Amino acid sequence: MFKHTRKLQYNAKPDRSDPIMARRLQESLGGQWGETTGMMSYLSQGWASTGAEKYKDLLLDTGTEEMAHVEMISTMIGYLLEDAPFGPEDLKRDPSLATTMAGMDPEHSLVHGLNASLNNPNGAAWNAGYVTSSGNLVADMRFNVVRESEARLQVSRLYSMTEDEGVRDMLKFLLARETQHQLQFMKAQEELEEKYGIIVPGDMKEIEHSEFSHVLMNFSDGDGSKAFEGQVAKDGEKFTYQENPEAMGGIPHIKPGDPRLHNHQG
Amino acid sequence: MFKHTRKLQYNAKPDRSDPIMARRLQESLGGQWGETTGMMSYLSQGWASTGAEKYKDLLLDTGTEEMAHVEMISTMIGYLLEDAPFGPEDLKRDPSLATTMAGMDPEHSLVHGLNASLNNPNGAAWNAGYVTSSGNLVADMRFNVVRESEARLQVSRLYSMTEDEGVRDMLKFLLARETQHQLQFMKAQEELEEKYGIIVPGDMKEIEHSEFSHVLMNFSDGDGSKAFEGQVAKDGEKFTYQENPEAMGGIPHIKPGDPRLHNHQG
Amino acid sequence: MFKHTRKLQYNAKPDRSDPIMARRLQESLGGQWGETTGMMSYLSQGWASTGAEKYKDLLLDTGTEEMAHVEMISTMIGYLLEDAPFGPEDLKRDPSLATTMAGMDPEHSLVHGLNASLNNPNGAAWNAGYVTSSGNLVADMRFNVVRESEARLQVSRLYSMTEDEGVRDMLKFLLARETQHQLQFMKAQEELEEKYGIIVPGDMKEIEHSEFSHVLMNFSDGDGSKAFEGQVAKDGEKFTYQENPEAMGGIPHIKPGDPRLHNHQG
Amino acid sequence: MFKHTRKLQYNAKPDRSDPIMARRLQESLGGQWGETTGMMSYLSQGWASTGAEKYKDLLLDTGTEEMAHVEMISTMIGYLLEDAPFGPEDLKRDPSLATTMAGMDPEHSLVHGLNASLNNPNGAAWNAGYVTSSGNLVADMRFNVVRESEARLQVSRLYSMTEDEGVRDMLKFLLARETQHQLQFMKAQEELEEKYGIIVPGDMKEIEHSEFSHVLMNFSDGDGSKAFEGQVAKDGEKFTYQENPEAMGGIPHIKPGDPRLHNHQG
Amino acid sequence: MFKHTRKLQYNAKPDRSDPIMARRLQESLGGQWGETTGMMSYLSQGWASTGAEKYKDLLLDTGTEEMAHVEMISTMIGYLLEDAPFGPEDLKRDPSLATTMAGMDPEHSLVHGLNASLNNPNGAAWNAGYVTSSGNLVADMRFNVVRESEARLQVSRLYSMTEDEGVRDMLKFLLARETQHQLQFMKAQEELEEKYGIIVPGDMKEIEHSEFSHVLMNFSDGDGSKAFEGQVAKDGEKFTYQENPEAMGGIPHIKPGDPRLHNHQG
Amino acid sequence: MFKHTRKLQYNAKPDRSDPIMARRLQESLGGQWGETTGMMSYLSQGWASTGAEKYKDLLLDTGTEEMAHVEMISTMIGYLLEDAPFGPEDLKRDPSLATTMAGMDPEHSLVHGLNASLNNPNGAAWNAGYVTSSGNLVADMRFNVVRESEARLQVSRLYSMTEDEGVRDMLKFLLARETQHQLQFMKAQEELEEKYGIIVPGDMKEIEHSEFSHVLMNFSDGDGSKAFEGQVAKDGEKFTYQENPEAMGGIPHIKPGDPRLHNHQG
Ligand SMILES: [Ca+2]
Ligand SMILES: [Ca+2]
Ligand SMILES: [Ca+2]
Ligand SMILES: [Ca+2]
Ligand SMILES: [Ca+2]
Ligand SMILES: [Ca+2]
Ligand SMILES: [Mn+3]
Ligand SMILES: [Mn+3]
Ligand SMILES: [Mn+3]
Ligand SMILES: [Mn+3]
Ligand SMILES: [Mn+3]
Ligand SMILES: [Mn+3]
Ligand SMILES: [Mn+3]
Ligand SMILES: [Mn+3]
Ligand SMILES: [Mn+3]
Ligand SMILES: [Mn+3]
Ligand SMILES: [Mn+3]
Ligand SMILES: [Mn+3]
Ligand SMILES: [O-]
Ligand SMILES: [O-]
Ligand SMILES: [O-]
Ligand SMILES: [O-]
Ligand SMILES: [O-]
Ligand SMILES: [O-]
Ligand SMILES: [O-]
Ligand SMILES: [O-]
Ligand SMILES: [O-]
Ligand SMILES: [O-]
Ligand SMILES: [O-]
Ligand SMILES: [O-]
Ligand SMILES: [O-]
Ligand SMILES: [O-]
Ligand SMILES: [O-]
Ligand SMILES: [O-]
Ligand SMILES: [O-]
Ligand SMILES: [O-]
Repeated sequence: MFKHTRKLQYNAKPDRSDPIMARRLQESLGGQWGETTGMMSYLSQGWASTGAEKYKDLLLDTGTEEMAHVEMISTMIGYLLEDAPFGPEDLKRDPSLATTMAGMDPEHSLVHGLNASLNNPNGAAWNAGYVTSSGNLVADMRFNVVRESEARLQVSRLYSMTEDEGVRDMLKFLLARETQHQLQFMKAQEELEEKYGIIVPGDMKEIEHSEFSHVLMNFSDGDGSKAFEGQVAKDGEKFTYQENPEAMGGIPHIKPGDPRLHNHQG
Repeated sequence: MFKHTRKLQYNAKPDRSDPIMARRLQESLGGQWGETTGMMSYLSQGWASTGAEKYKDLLLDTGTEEMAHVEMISTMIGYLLEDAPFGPEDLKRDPSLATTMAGMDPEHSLVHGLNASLNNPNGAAWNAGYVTSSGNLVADMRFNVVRESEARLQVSRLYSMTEDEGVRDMLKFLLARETQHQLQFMKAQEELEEKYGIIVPGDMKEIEHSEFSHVLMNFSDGDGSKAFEGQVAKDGEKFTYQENPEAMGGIPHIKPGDPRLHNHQG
Repeated sequence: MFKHTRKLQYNAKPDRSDPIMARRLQESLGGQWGETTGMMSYLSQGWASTGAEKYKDLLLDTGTEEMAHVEMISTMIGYLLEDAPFGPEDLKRDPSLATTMAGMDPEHSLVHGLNASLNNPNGAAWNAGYVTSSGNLVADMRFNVVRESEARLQVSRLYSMTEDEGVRDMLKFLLARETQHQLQFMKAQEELEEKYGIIVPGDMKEIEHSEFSHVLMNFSDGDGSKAFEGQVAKDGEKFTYQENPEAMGGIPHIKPGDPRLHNHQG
Repeated sequence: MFKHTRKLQYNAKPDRSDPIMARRLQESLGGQWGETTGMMSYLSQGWASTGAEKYKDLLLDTGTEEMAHVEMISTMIGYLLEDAPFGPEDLKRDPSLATTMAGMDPEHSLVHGLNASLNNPNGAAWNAGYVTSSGNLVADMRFNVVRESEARLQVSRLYSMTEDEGVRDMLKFLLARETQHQLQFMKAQEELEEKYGIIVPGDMKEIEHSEFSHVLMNFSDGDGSKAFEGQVAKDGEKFTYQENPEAMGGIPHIKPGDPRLHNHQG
Repeated sequence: MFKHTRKLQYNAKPDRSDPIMARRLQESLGGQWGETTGMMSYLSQGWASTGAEKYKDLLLDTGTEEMAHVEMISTMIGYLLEDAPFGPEDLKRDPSLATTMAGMDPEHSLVHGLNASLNNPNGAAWNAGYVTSSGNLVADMRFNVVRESEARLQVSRLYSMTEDEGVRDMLKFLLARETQHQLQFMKAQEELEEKYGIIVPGDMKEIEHSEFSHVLMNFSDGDGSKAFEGQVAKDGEKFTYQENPEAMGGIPHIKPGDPRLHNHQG
Repeated sequence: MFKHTRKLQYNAKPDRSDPIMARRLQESLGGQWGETTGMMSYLSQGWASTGAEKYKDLLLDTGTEEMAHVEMISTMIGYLLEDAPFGPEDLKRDPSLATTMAGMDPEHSLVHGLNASLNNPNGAAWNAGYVTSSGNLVADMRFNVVRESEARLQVSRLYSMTEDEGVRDMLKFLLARETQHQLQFMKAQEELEEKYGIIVPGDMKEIEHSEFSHVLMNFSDGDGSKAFEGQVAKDGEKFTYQENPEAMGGIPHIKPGDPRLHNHQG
């Protein structure tokens, strides 16, 4: 179960309003790699785990922390939309506001009354297709590292899209929390690989066709990938290289369907 | 530009038909972590790169290979649907087929004439929300490792959902190529991390609030995560632990909106 | 069965063109709470009803009227897009059109030839996930009241986003029809609540855990909700208040999955 | 900010496993009117409010409670999927499992390792298009009443779809919480309506075309809606009835587009 | 404006209930090429037309007709769901219904009270991404012919998925209307091609690079398309054939982006 | 299987950057009727065909060509985004860039590092709901003609949305390839109609209710469509016309559902 305090985890107040920045920050709230994706993925994985408490608790700690980041971004967006222009009266007040209006999300005013949405900057709704929880923590720890990496890259870009010290203060905190999240998930990942294997899942080595398991196949005519030839892979074996990959499966000959289907194909 | 040969990369013909397995394999064709997601992500990333040829070509080689995997899975699905039941005639010939029909995707017969769709097993259309190409290859190589990890996990599970030796032969080839892909991407990732830093992006360490960058925060009441306290993180610094994270940002108080919005909130 | 007349229900011509207003009005056509949502929801509910003709006919009457509103908004959008700027040649005649072009939906010209789409202002397609028809009219009449309330609020907001008297004339008519629809739906709601009960569905009181049915649980640390304590609910019973809600379900321990799943969780 | 305890709010363990019921319960977790829609709507509205603490705190109390319900449902799905059949070895052990297997979501095993997804029973991803937060609490409290009414209707149906006492125990608690949530939201609604008006928004009465505000228009030829004629609406004015609604807006003719659009329409 | 009559355009009552057929028929209501797609596309195009009344009226006639088909299919689904099984009590009456239950859409009972949804058989919501209205009727008439062709193909398939004479009677009516719709749209299509040209749009012949306009390029290694060489196209010119298409565009080299983006690509 | 060459099929380099045109070109990449739709539709149909090699090979040839067009568009967008403004430093250097920035897709910079997305200009993700492969090539060849028609119309419009000769050079090539694709698909369609019939599917004529197959029904009150009366349809029979379509199916009366559903409808 959860409990809430009205106090934010860290400052989320800008020095000045900026409805364009509000739109950009929707990425961190409702976007593919944003805080809702983290919260929902880590909590889902945390609830699904039946294994080591060390990782299960780490996931519940972090998914709960991400709810605090969702709260911060939502709040920051609301502050950034204060006094945003949305009608002729604003333009009569100041005609330069037409370009600001042109760059805003029309729904921030019309649908949400100058409050945050749960969409990305282009109005695309956040959706559970962005969430991963597979039951396998070697795979999902790798996902959690990527989640924090794409997120931290976006936060770093956002840092250069504003000169507001209040906004940057919040971003500086999130950058740091994302550094910690990348590190802790890499540690868990490393511990899990040591236990189960560097290849996911680590118990299928005997089953796969080993003959194709370490060959770089050159399907494009560039020469760059040839530099991997002869390098030792993480599992201790070297890569070989095939300049001209061959088709080994033959030409398919699927049986025509039942006439009740009317599959008229010539 | 691309060129095509009708010959498959590797065998994709089952020993017998199985429309239930056909529906499961739709995961690998139109699902979140399936081969289409691979093909579109790697090609997009490769086209976007202005960097070292070694990684750009690796992406284009692999994206092109995943197109061959898409073709194989589509082909396998078509074979698996040969003679599938879809109407009263079929139940007339064999009433047991009713439980088979109940587990099939009704659109396989009705919309596609017993051929593959580009949806997952539940009819959800594949979509670009599953693709990642961010411009930063340290982050995107981590994504690519995850893409092949989740995929190989699913293929490993598919292997246990059939006893068809023809189906398994194809799966054993995919497992091996996914091993190679996981390895090559891990290699690329390690080289980029060496060049740019283990935290993504690597050039923001002076900007983040350092004080919070290595603190594990205990938001859930289990003690499992305390085990990380004092461990050395991949960047050479130790993790500290905070048993009681504090709310540091205060209580928000945003300004009420203009009356033209009619934000009646008591 | 339906029949159509080319004449519109009410005026839908603006005094002047305005492609920015055309984009906003997309919300009333293809948005979450727009006219298509009302049309599809009320017709579905009316077709589903096997009950009192009073409500079934009210639903078909209103659903049919909303089709007229869809027609009117589609028409208004077309008039508002007359002579809209979309390329260099327009800028040459009037270079002040650059900001207008920047705030337009690029698809209005490119995809639709300066005609309405069935998307919202951000290009998000209208979809059936916005529709509700549950088989229970006590619940669905509450939904219908909400549909008209959110719609009338957006129309009220649109009223302040233009000074065009022709646009406003149409909005004034819509406001009035939405007043009527809110009222007719509240009347039907009221009657049904009187027949079946105020809690939906009204025949489960003996089944629920009554001990928890009138307790306000304080999950967030603000004190505002305490004001409800001791007030009389709509069912005649008073609210009680719990300042410190308790976790009564214990800690879950679900069984680890079959090894064939490769759920490696440490 | 939020904190979490591993203890569930209320019991969420079934007496026996049942993967078909697990699939139905996905409706309460990832469905249109499910607990996720509840959690996200109330928290969004709560963070958005700048109004009375009485309602802001209520929204945050309830949004936070709904996160516990999400946690319970996810856990219950987990228990219900224990030992679920997913491959040929299971059918060899017990042939009768084939129909169970046919009615399951194939992704529960293949993608999630026999854990919950954030999809509905048909694999459709939960998405933010289900959420409402408009800035107007008279409208949004009406939405909140509907959200709890549709949810409680669904939980009531689920009660008749199982005979498991452990499952029913959880449903009996949810029923009771949905009773309190419907009531408290109705209470808040009534207070807001007294302050602002029964029509949303309450301040447009002098703007709308009053002549059409209380007329029931008969667009379908059934006779049932005439029963409203002469009844007093909630605002104290009687409904009038129009048996033959008139088209007052004429026939629109919009101007053909510029030749550069190639709008060839004969 | 529209008017409704409770009478259906044609019979839509099955001889017996069949909830599996109900689910299949969801394709005709909420699917990609179903009647809602026809209805919204033809009405959108008809409202957009500024051209000849012959086509504009045809579109409005047919779009209106399609609403009658939507109503018929919704009604049919309702009848087919009469007495459908959804709980243990049903299995107590007739254990053989377990398979029927496994094949049903779980939401028909749970969400809709055994009534139609606006989704396809797999629960995917109908959406406006299925609709086309471009402003060019040479293009859109071709789309309309396709719409009716895919629909009639699906109806033909449904015909073989039931032996219920009542259901087939309805299907026989739809096949005929779809024959008429295909013919009328092909006739309008032919007339518009005569006026504007067979290539869409017809006024760009002098602009395109004519050298590549009649060349069949052989990108896959089969010899089948060589049969087109020397055949005469519908514009009177013969197809030529290139066995080895050449890459004429060079190797792209885009400029590395600004460091503020952190595009670390090695 | 596929192979790739770094060389583009044709020139894809603009003379100058233009982030607004970049946004418009996303329609051709990730939009409903764009090159991705073509690629996936033709490959899917090609893989599904079990009929004549002439058509199967044609589909695979063209599907493979469309991948080159995807590559060209992705490349052209990357060049058009070179040096695009995204933050305050840009505006400090040149304040006139504000209107450009206002019209851009915010995700081009923030998510993709000034590279292409797989979304349309409005950020709506490309999805498989755009693709058709039905198993019947008479219907699907009609689809393919439409796909190239809508695409070519959009390309023709883009031509008028820029004065850049480099961009225009690319569009001139696409226009020609789309002329060829329209023609080749119309040729195949014609051959298939000649073999199977002009109505799709061609083998259901004795089943449909013939009485209704050639009747134009006047559902909207315009007189335009009467002009089709007596004209000869493509199947050699004349159209009749019905000025007042009659409702022949009566008034539906479906049975009230089981009480366990709580369908309270009055
Ligand atoms: Ca290569
Ligand atoms: Ca903890
Ligand atoms: Ca409180
Ligand atoms: Ca009526
Ligand atoms: Ca060929
Ligand atoms: Ca007419
Ligand atoms: Mn975070
Ligand atoms: Mn984080
Ligand atoms: Mn692969
Ligand atoms: Mn791979
Ligand atoms: Mn209306
Ligand atoms: Mn209304
Ligand atoms: Mn709840
Ligand atoms: Mn609740
Ligand atoms: Mn029809
Ligand atoms: Mn039709
Ligand atoms: Mn092309
Ligand atoms: Mn083409
Ligand atoms: O995060
Ligand atoms: O974060
Ligand atoms: O974070
Ligand atoms: O693969
Ligand atoms: O692969
Ligand atoms: O792969
Ligand atoms: O309205
Ligand atoms: O309305
Ligand atoms: O409305
Ligand atoms: O609940
Ligand atoms: O609840
Ligand atoms: O709830
Ligand atoms: O039809
Ligand atoms: O039709
Ligand atoms: O149709
Ligand atoms: O093209
Ligand atoms: O093309
Ligand atoms: O194309």
